[PDB]
This record gives sequence, structure tokens and C-alpha cells, in this order.
Amino acid sequence: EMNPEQLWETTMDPESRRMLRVTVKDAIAADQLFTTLMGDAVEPRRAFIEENALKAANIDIEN
DNA sequence: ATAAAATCACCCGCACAGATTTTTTAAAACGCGCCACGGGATTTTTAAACCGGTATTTAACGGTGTATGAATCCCGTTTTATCTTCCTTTCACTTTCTTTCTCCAGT
Repeated sequence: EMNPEQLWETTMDPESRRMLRVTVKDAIAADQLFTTLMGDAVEPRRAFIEENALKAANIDIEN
């Protein structure tokens, strides 16, 4: 849906683009997270979705 | 360049039918041993053949009235003879990669 010049000047020009470089911090945690999210089991994924999304959003700090 | 008509891959949960894969179990087998059973040589007893005779019990024979066996006509069942096929295989050809041989401009 974008014109080529817009795409160039917004994403592909090395002088005016911003990107992210992917790095790995801890190997143990990453494997567990990948297994939980992309694995065949359903219950751990549902529990993880419920904990982070349904909860942990009603922040009771107000500061 | 305008019209007419078509086709396929993946993501997300859940329930179930079907296809491997271990795991357990009952049957078959092997080695060793002993005593239950059958062979051989005497005693004993009884099953059946044999004479009677008598008293029944069966089968062959002569009428009636059916039930069935061989023949005919079909249609689903299984065999056998008869076509096409995909993987194995090499193999001559082609292509593509690697090393070598010069040219050759520059100093």
C-alpha cells in the first residue's frame, strides 16, 4: 500500500533508518519460554496467557 | 487487450479412529530321574457251542395315494487368462567446476 520512495526513505535508507539487533541473555530461560509458548501442550500456554494478560494489569501501586 | 471458466499451502483446540511399540504370558523344549506298567510263566474258572424241543415274530405279497428326482432356466461367485505400470539400472550426453597456459601492460 506504500509508494516505493516512501518505503525507501522510511525504512531502507541507511542514513534515516532505525533497527534492532537480536541478542541472547540467558540460554536456560529462552528454551523454557520457547517450549511454553510454541509447544504442543495447551495448559501451560493457557496459564501463561491468563497470568500475564488477565492479571498483572490492575496495578495497585498508583505511584 | 477485453472476455469465459477454474486451482492450492499454512495457523489456531479438540475429539476420535487407526497404526506402531513395549510388556507380559502361556506353550513348547531340554536334562535328569525313578517306579508303573507290561512281558513271561504258572493255576483257575466260565462263555459259548451243542443236543433236544416249543412258541412266537418277521418278511414277502397284494392295493391306493401321494412326495420327490431329474430336467430346465436363470443369476450372483470365484478362477483364470490378460492387459498396463513404477522402480532398478546403466549409459552416452551434457553441463559445470578446477587447474593451467599464455598475453600483456607497466616499470
